Amino acid sequence: SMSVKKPKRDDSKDLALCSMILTEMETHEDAWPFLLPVNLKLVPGYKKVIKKPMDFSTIREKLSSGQYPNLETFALDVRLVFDNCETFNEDDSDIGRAGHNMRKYFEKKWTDTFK
Repeated sequence: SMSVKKPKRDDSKDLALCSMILTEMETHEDAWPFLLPVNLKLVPGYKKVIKKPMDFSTIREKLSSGQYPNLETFALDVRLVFDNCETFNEDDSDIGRAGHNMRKYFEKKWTDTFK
């Protein structure tokens, strides 16, 4: 409360460490469905169904330009990419499986880096 604060967690490396995580997601072999925004002219259904499209290139631009106020808003956009993928793709599809694999990969790196 006023003039009463929990000890200051060092967040000065969060920007760099989120960038490294995102590099590793970018270079994973199953990243290909997620590298670029879904083309909303060419994928029937996507625009109406997926209210907040997100992809790795868009996270990368947001990160590089100071649009994440903290490391949690960054994790929310990463998770959004996989939530969207599950919303639109059958579990038993190449893209569906890719999404599950990448989410697992992300959550491990996240825990190991920050928890």
